[PDB]
Amino acid sequence: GDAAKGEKEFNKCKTCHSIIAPDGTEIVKGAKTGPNLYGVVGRTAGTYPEFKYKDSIVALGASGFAWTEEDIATYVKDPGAFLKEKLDDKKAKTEMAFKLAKGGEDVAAYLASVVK
Ligand code: HEM
Repeated sequence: GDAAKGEKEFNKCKTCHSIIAPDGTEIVKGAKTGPNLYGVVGRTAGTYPEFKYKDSIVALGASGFAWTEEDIATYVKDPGAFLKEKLDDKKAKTEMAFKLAKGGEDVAAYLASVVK
């Protein structure tokens, strides 16, 4: 997708998320009520240290799942529907209460390029 446009679309994510490199460099200074999204491409779902996730997203990483750009793009359009489908569980719940109407792919490409 497009990284430069996804950078501008991350203005919907920064209200709960930041993007902080391991030495502390703040690539995006945002909030702290969602987890750090630096290196989230390729990382096991629900394992970022010192963050209390809801149980479904943890069970999703406990089965082997690591995020990809394409899964980020779909999850961000409707996080609770994503979780219900992958876990095959109607009761799957999510704490991320925000659905991105368009721009999933671009934000996803922007998150992969930020470590690079
Ligand atoms: C399009 C913008 C956003 C993107 C790209 C995004 C991306 C993500 C991703 C990729 C995860 C899973 C992280 C992991 O497994 O470590 C996540 C989790 C989460 N996000 Fe977002 N997020 C966005 C907007 C938001 C907003 C606006 C909020 C708050 C209103 C939010 C709150 C959270 C929370 C609380 C979690 C943990 C989910 C859980 O425990 O169920 N996110 N987000």
